[PDB]
Amino acid sequence: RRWSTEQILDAAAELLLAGDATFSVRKLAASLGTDSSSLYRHFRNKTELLRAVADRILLSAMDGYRPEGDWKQRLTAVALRLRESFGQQPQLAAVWGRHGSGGTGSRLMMEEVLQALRASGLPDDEIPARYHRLVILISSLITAEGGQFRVAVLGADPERFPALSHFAREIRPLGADRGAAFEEILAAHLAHLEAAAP
Amino acid sequence: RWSTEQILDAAAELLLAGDAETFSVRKLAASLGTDSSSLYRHFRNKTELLRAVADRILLSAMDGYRPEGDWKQRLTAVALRLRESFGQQPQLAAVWGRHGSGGTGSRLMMEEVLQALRASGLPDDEIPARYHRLVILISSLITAEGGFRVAVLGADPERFPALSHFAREIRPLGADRGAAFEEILAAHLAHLEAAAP
Repeated sequence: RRWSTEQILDAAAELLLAGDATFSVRKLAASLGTDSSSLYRHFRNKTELLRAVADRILLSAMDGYRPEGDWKQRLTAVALRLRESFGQQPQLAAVWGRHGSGGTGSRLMMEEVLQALRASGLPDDEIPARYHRLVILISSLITAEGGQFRVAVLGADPERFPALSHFAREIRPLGADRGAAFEEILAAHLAHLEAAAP
Repeated sequence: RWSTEQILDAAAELLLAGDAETFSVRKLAASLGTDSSSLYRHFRNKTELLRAVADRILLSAMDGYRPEGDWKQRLTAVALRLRESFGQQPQLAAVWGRHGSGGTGSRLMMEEVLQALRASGLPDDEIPARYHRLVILISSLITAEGGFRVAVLGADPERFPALSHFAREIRPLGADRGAAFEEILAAHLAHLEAAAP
């Protein structure tokens, strides 16, 4: 009568959904009918527990993934799946964006990114560095998005700030339109990789 | 009684650096012999105080700025000043990234980024969207950054044949952030150059 680490992590993922933002080791233990001291047989500590749960989110992101389309379509598909999976998991998004994860979810995601980068023709020697920048970009955008007021132009002298005064009515707040910004920034980055590929 | 200016100058001293602990309103309020809620009321709400503090970081980032070089160089110079200024202030970077900062620091930063984007030759109608994407990029990278080794300890070569090959050479996600900031920004500006007429 004891849960696997996998089962514990999956219970935690669900608890972390509906917050807010509530989650503790005590609550997790109680949901499993066990105690906090027993859970820590599974995880060195709470940040190791949270990283391990963030891995489960990668794993589900990759749920039912098939590598269709060209290398750029594949990298875009993975980036979107990751963004969607983290969409309702802001806390885990932060943990992953900071530490990454070292389990099966990370492995499946990494395997596809790396196969896609090989598919592009980029030289192998360069792939780990290309990988590193690509995942830093995707993760950084995902952590920032998940976590009205006075706008900068209001009261600005139009002679001191002509460009700002000219544009500021058309400028969107930094927190608005984040889904489109994600896709456009990602596409820009993949165009850079394509330009670098033979 | 403290005044607005006094409070923000006090917050700027707390930011100004070494030690420069992670800023907190509660620490600022204690230092000022007042209380956090009183400071929030002074500024309307907690968010507007945190934005005003973030604006001082932007004001700092822009201080002494003199444009030189081409529009890409100017955007890069601004990006690097921002990353340096927010270095020890992850919470305030996230406030900026989510809400903007609202004041003279933002005005200075925005004016220079917009001028440089006008200088790229991109059509005037696109400039606000180009701005929004670029500053989302810069702020997101900074927010994620401010807080021998591998990401994964090998991998089953049957299930993960590529990763098994590369595993030793893949660094953990948080390594080498500064270099990555510069390369990623450069790739984005290279896209803007390619799109420009």
